[PDB]
Amino acid sequence: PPVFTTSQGCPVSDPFTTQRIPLDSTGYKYAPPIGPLLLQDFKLIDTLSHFDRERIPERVVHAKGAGAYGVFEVTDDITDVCSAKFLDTVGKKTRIFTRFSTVGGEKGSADTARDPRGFATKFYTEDGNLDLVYNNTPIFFIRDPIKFPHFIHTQKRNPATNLKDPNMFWDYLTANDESLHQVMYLFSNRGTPASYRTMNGYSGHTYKWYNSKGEWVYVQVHFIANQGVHNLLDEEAGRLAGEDPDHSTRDLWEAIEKGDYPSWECYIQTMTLEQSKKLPFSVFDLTKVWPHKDFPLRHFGRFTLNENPKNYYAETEQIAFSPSHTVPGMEPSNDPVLQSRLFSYPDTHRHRLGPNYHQIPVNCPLKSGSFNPINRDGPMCVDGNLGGTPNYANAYNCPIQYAVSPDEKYTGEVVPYHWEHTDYDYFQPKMFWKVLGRTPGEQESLVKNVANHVSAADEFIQDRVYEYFSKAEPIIGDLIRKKVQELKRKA
Amino acid sequence: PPVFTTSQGCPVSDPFTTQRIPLDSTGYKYAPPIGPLLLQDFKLIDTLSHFDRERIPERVVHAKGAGAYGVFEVTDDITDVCSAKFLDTVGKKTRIFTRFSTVGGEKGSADTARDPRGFATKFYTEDGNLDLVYNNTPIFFIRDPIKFPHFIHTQKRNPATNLKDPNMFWDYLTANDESLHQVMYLFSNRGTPASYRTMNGYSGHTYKWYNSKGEWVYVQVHFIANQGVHNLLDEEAGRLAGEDPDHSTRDLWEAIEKGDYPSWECYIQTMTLEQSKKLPFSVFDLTKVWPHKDFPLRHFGRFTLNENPKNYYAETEQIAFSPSHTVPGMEPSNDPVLQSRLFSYPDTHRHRLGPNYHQIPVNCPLKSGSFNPINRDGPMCVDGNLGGTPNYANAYNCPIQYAVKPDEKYTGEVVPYHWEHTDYDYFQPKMFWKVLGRTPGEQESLVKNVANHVSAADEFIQDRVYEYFSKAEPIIGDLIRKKVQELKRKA
Amino acid sequence: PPVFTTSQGCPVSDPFTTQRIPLDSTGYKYAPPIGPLLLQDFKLIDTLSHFDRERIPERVVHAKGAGAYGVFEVTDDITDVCSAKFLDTVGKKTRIFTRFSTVGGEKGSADTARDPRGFATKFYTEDGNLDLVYNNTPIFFIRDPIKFPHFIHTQKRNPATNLKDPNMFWDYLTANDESLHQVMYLFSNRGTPASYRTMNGYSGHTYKWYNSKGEWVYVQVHFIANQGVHNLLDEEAGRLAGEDPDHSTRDLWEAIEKGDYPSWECYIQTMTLEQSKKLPFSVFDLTKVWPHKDFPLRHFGRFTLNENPKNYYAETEQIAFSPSHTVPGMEPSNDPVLQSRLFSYPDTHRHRLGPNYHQIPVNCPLKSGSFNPINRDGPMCVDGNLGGTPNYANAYNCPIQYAVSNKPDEKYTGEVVPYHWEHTDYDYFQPKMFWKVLGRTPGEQESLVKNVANHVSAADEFIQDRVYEYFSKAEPIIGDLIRKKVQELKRKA
Amino acid sequence: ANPPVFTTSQGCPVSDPFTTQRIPLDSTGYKYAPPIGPLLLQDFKLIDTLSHFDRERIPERVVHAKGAGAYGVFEVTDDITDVCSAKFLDTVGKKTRIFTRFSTVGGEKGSADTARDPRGFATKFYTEDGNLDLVYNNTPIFFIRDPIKFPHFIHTQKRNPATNLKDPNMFWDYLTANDESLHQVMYLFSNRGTPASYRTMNGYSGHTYKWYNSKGEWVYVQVHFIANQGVHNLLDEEAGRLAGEDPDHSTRDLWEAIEKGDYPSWECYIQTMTLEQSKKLPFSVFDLTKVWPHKDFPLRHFGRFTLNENPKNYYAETEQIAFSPSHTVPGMEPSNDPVLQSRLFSYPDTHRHRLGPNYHQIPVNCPLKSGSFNPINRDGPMCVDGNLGGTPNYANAYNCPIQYAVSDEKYTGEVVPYHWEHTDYDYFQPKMFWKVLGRTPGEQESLVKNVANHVSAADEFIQDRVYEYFSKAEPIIGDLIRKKVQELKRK
Ligand code: HEM
Repeated sequence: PPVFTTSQGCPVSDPFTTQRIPLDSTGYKYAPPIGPLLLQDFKLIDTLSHFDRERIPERVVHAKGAGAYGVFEVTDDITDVCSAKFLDTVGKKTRIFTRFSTVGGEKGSADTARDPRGFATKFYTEDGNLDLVYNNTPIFFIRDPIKFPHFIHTQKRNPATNLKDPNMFWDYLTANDESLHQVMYLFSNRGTPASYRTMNGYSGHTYKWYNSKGEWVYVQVHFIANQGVHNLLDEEAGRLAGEDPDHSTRDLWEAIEKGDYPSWECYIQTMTLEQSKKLPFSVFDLTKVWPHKDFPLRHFGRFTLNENPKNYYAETEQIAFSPSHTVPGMEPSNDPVLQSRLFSYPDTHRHRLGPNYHQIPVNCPLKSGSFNPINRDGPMCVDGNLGGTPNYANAYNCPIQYAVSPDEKYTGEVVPYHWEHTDYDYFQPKMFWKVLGRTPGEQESLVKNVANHVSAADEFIQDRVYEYFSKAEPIIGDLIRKKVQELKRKA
Repeated sequence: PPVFTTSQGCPVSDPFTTQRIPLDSTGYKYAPPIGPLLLQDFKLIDTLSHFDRERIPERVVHAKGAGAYGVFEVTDDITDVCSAKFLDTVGKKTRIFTRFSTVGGEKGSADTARDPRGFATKFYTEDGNLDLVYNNTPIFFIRDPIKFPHFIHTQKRNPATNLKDPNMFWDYLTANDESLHQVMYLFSNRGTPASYRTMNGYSGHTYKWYNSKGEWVYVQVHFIANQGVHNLLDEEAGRLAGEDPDHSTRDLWEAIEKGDYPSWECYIQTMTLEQSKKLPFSVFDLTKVWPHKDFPLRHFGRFTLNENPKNYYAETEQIAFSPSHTVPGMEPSNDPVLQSRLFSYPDTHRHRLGPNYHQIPVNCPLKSGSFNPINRDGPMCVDGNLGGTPNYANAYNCPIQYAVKPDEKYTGEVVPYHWEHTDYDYFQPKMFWKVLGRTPGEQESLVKNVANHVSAADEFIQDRVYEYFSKAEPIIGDLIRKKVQELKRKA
Repeated sequence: PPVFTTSQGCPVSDPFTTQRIPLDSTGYKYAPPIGPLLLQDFKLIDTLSHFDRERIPERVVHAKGAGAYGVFEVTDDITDVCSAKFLDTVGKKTRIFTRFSTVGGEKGSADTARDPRGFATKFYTEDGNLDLVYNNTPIFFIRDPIKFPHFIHTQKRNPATNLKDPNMFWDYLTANDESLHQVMYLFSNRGTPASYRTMNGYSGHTYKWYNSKGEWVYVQVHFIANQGVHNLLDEEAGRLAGEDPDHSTRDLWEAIEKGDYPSWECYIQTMTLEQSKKLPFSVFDLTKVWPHKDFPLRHFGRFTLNENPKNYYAETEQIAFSPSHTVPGMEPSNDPVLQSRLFSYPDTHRHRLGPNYHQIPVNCPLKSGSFNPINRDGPMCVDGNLGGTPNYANAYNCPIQYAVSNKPDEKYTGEVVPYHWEHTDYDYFQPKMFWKVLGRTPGEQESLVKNVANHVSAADEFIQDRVYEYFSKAEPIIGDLIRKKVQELKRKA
Repeated sequence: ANPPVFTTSQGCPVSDPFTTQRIPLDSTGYKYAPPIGPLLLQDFKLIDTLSHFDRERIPERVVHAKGAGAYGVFEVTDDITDVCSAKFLDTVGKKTRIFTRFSTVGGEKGSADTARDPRGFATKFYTEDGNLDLVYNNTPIFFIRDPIKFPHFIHTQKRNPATNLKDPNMFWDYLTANDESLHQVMYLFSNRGTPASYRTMNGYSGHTYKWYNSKGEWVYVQVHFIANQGVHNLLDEEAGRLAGEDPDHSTRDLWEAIEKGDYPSWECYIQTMTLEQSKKLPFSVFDLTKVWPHKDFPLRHFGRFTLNENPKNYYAETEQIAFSPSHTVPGMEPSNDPVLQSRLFSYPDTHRHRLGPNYHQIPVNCPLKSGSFNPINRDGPMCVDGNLGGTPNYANAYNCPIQYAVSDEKYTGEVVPYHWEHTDYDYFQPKMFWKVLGRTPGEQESLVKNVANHVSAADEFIQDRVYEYFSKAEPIIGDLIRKKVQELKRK
């Protein structure tokens, strides 16, 4: 056994006693020793005041989540595409942490609420930590970075009531066409995954990979579930929201405690700069996919999730990912949404966790060290602050090693831009309508789902939603209208 | 009509554009102007970095809640008991704010979860802000202050899984007998109110009120709903949690907008020092009630809630109550739980909100000013910091006016105490069993509710639970074991 | 009379009393009522716990400073150069706040320390707050943004000792040539001004100003003290440093309380894009000035400082400036140092003061309001959070106005390039000229030598040697004169 | 790997410490054409290093902001187990690792080491029974004996709320209105207010504490640490010149002495006093303005300590170290000294703000020699210690056996508000102090010289009050200060 102590190592005799000077007991039928509590009762203050400070801000988005440790293995040679050390040589293994999450829901909300799902993985490489911060859909609601807070605002609560507002929700989406593609995924049954074990991961954005000769290619990354894609119907997700809000969390934890380790197979699509020039859409458009016919998937690795964390708060809660955490061989593209993400994530980490959040164990570059003599001091500096090491570069008395050193071309002035709609923007949602209804029940599900949601909205706004979905296939607005009034008929 | 600006007031022409230098477009079939985002895009960084910082910590407890403004009225003369200015003269109106809450649930959790409910009221008087930080039960789970974090921890999530753990839950309560009284409430249908409009508020603790002669008396405050006490059945509460996790929030906001303003009538129980000496229990025991036959309720006022906040975060989320915020005429008793609360609430405020949280509007002493020249500086000092006023008392150049009988008596040494069980502790739980089953279904409900929750616990711990309830009435344990078996049979 | 209360408005009878239960007095020749302090003593805990939290971090740089309110007046029509609202019409007056500062010293350090001086002024205009964050020199130590923390670190304290380290100090400067120009200023007597009233302000950087047709010109801004430029000698500065560390602060506060209000006349230098293409140096180089011969100053305004703050902490300490706080008519240039500043200052403010620091009175846009429905919540939200105004643009139930929206601008060609400014022979030319400019005044040149010599005599020999080489890059005699005087200083031990 | 590789905070290798990414302006037409353009959001190296620079600073301590530290060894040299059961005092020859911080009081971070102030003398002992802080001053007494006066006192010692200048009016207005300061002020104005170095001053517990022997018999104590380097002071003039020449003089003195191996050391003594002996005294053991006379209570030698090791990083160790008088071990308790009593609360409270909620996880602050085990205290910001993984967060958890280490004054009356009231004896000891100086030539004139220079900047009316005040100790003093006040006014 060990000895129960205060935060400073002073042993404690009883966990439950507090100091008091008792009232005089003369006259009392019942006289337990009661009196005012004392400032000197250190055990009391020291435990209370720590209790008082247990909480940190939840993430602005993706607040609700579960995570696990595991292993990534390189299974094919792709060194002709990508020079990254963790991909160096076949059969090489890298430790990973993956956090799954919903989007809008706050910390106590339901695992089975309707949302995209977050799929973020930290790779502890010899070249630093690489964060693959992916969603469970290959596309997204926006392609203008600054629209994010607007969008996310209308996904959450009314500033006054603190209730979800169907009016906001649809006012935003219908006013911004480009959201159509992702909204259709959201209201399809894909919006309601059974478990994290049964969903895919997609980079969404295009990134840029470099081989060791300095030749680069556009890439899109797919992680595909060896457990297969299974989804829930609205009724079922709804019931589970009430019976078990932590369903997915529980699912993933138990799977792992049993030995039923879920795993994913990892592919990429690649494309050259010349190839990109001939497309009807931009590689920088987060609302688009690369058709599988024209750009096939190339296998490169897999990963398996096999180890639960030891304490949830310390690891799952405090872990911090950013797309700007990358390694040599992988750069980000000019996808403007991704570009802004490069700044946000570290910025928000500094607020949610604190200036030195990389010093928290899960966030440490465990496989490679770090040596950054220029970043010093700041709150809660626990890593030794490099002792006496000089804090500027080329110090006479500290020799440091630096690593060995066509691309895209730019023309024009500095220009303000908001992505402008063209005809092709409706084409990909059109095809997705066709992709559903290659399965019985899928099209009818979308309609029934969009309809239950939209029926609480005011009429003038329901109308705009019909118009909106009809931009994909005219039948959809009609079918949704037809279902909305069936629901109103009942009561 | 307003003009859309930066945080610094500079006007903005388009809310959606961001600055880039575009890629050369020779050869592209589709050529939108895309390029890397720039540091100089102030509108971009300004709105993102703020977005990155929207969240503050949720309250360690009572995180999930709803609030409203109202009016309190003095309806009878109680100046013989209490000298407080806001009870001065009959007919006197005081503006209030009330926040209702559940206890253990985090911010996205369900309104209709089984819990006590918080009932906290801020009174803006001529003598300062008075916080009556009440529960919807006249008792509580604990009477030793330092047990609170232990208790609350077992009420929440497992350190490793982040799941609720029925093992913890019952392992704590059964190990700590004194919880039995409150747990019987919690598992009665009273653990599940229909709305906040249909519940009572109770001071729980005993306070001390003083009249203008300096004569004091122990008090217990009752707030009784003019809307009557209505509860939900477990089946319903579980459904509501799934269909509408914001049921109680919506209920309150809608009532008020409709003009169905809820109200409560206010009563006190009073008791002299002499009287207290003759009781089989302590006035300082939070697990005890004052029987109504022995100490009758005296009406003194009513309050009505009639005004929704304008911004939920700014008012309802940022408001800070503390039992140590009192006025002349009301002091705290030696109730050691209450004692410890006097420290915690301001302590936690300084962490949740910030050192100067009393400068946030809802938290201001609106009716009376403040003038506290010793309290200066600190982060986010927004109230002017008293300009040039000297910052010590009896400064030569700053003249200040200050405000213009037998009390309790103490003897002995400083003594460490943990409240020790006596036979009477089980007596009041016994009576509550008799109080239930004066209504058909109440008793069977308690058993049903305790059995459903406990069936997921391991056998050895189910066993302790039976023991535990039987300490109130022997049939109860046996009835729970009966239903536990029945439920296990089906599965 | 006002009534002494707690933070919560409860009246307090005695400022000095604390609650206790007394020890039994029996047997005591002296028995004052003493006992353990109580948790329920709210007056105690409330005032102590606030006292516990009085401090916030100091600025990473320019920590030590003094501020005042004033008035800016447009005195000439420059609407042909700049469309900014506060420069609209002749005679227009704008409320300002200026904060003067030293660079490297911490909060307790001396006002008469050798350092550049900061000169930051916040203008409350009808189109938002404009910060003109200037120094007292038209140039600076660096022209590569990311070098700043390196440079600053070496100006400050050794990671182990917490002492200044003359080895670091010179190690950095000497390894980075471009600092020579500004280092010469620093060690001439201009690194030691007499007061803040007797120094000039310069934009340092090149900015871009736009008239209402959309025609833009590169600018450099000059604030010239009507009280003239007066400097101290080393020995005087050092003595004052021991006698009155707050010399400059006192001086400014007293001048204004007398009515001896200090003032500055404002000029600009302008230059067209076409003119810039012909120069031997870059408009984007913070280590260069624009010769007065070729680009003459144009007078446009004046400001006077005439009002002390009411509470120093609340106003001088908490005020936050940022070069990215600008108004229509004025944009930053591609000066990479300036560029990085655009990000830094608001970033640091969020740390030093907090997420919602603009809500602090001095930092508010007082003359124009603000309406930014996208920015909500965050810690210490005190401005009402816009009540129930929808928090997204083009909300169906919230009608909004935007400001009314061209000519040839700068043009860009190439790939994304990593660049660290590379030395050319012209970099030494302007330091060479500054040696000639000193020595048109007796004693100026010999001062720089003495000042560099006394500082560098605590450095190890091997590093002293690099310093002579360094100054000798401007004019050879300077190393030799410094080596000579360092050796004659060593002579005594 | 040696030489170390230069990386970002996340471990990614960097090629050049000084480069930043841009897209260059077109160079056609330029006589000089370096590649200049707008900086980019994607430049991680830039944002990463700037944003951390932006956050280097934390609040300085409210008082004692200017300091220097070193590590050393304390040795038990005598048997005092009849007085104190403290483990680190257990057996003769036992060595304990300590860290000591020396500081001035009111000065801020950039201020002079040789300013006139008391000097702090704080030492952390890492014992097997937890961390012990002996938070001492270089004088055996202090300015106040009423706790809540501290902020008033400290405010007037510092800067004017409007000017930010020191205000001699304030300074003395406070001191003269509060008589009990006279004793300490004499110390302060004697040459002892200006030590030559930290090596050449003593440390004194100031307060009375209570030590327990293993039988549980206690005794009041006072601790003295006496410099083996002797007590050497400076003259005001010297103190003022050094202030300009070398504001870091004491820091440099300490560092250099240690680096040379001229380790400074202190011998440790205690005075003891029984409860009964305390009853017969003309003053209280609880009065910090009082010393125990050496004739009646002789010093008993018990140990020594030596400071032999400079810190590796100043910020990480010296700056972030946190001491509190409430950090104690078994065998040592605090007394009822009300100033000490309030200090028990203050120091932890301030720590949580200066450093943060989990400051005890910072290395220098860890109980290094004893572990800790406090399963109740979890989560909270920058939680870096592993948060005890899966260990239950409540006591007497069915699934986690814990061990609890196994183990006077009397009180009578009501709760009473007290401000200590002046009696005739208060002036007596300052009177003795005047006699103690002037046993050495130049000491009495000095005090006079020093008080005069400081006071000659105050307004006349307040100078008068200062004369009266010193005269309360000995009438000549007032008149001698008035005398040298003019000798100065006439030079
Ligand atoms: C009511 C009276 C006092 C109060 C409320 C008080 C409070 C404080 C506070 C808030 C700090 C800053 C600590 C930190 O920021 O980590 C501090 C530091 C300090 N105090 Fe006091 N103090 C009082 C009197 C005293 C006395 C009587 C002594 C001498 C016995 C003393 C010695 C020190 C020392 C040496 C430090 C700095 C320790 C370090 O370097 O961390 N103080 N005190």
